[PDB]
Amino acid sequence: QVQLQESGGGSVQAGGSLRLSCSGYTYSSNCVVWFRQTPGKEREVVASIYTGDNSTYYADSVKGRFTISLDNGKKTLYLQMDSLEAEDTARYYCAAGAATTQTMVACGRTPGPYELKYWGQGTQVTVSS
Ligand SMILES: *[C@@H]1O[C@H](CO[C@@H]2O[C@@H](C)[C@@H](O)[C@@H](O)[C@@H]2O)[C@@H](O)[C@H](O)[C@H]1NC(C)=O
Repeated sequence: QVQLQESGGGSVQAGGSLRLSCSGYTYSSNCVVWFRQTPGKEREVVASIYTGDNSTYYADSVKGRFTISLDNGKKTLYLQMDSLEAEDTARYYCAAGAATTQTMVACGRTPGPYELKYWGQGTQVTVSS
């Protein structure tokens, strides 16, 4: 069995950049998603990638401001955050596996359902300004 692990958080001045790293996914083909937990607010999908065809879904707010990348062996997924804004301040979560078929179709394409079998605790980002 496996549990996802995250790293790369902290406090950074606006206009800065910072790399978020998720590790643990054994899947050659499955869905990996990064959420954001704005404190005392709702969960928001940041981005998703389907390892099978490397299809990428990027949330419109972070569009062109964030990048999602996978190391060789597809053993680690990085979310490189650029041009950080105070709104992005939150705790960021990584998760993978797709329980619902209709999450599976939407991964890398639409916001969709995005329901996920395995989750990790994640790390906190504070955008100083
Ligand atoms: C999927 O991509 C694999 C390599 O990842 C690519 O390069 C890294 C540096 C990241 O930028 C990542 O986002 C890129 O997709 C390939 O080894 C693999 O063959 C690709 N598979 C398919 C089906 O395209």
